[PDB]
Amino acid sequence: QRLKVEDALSYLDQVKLQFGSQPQVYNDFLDIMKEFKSQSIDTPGVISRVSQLFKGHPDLIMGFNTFLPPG
Repeated sequence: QRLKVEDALSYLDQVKLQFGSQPQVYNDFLDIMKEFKSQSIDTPGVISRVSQLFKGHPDLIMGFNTFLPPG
């Protein structure tokens, strides 16, 4: 069902704010996240991809880092 959404749309919103001219960036972030949740990739995979995704903005990087689930 998936209906538990409260602090999930917190970081995503920030990403959409800093990037509104390039819809390819946001769509790319969503795809990567879906791949990780699908057990398709590993932890270092999603972390590395997101890290390179936001090259120049350490804000979004640190945000996703502290947003990572308990491993």
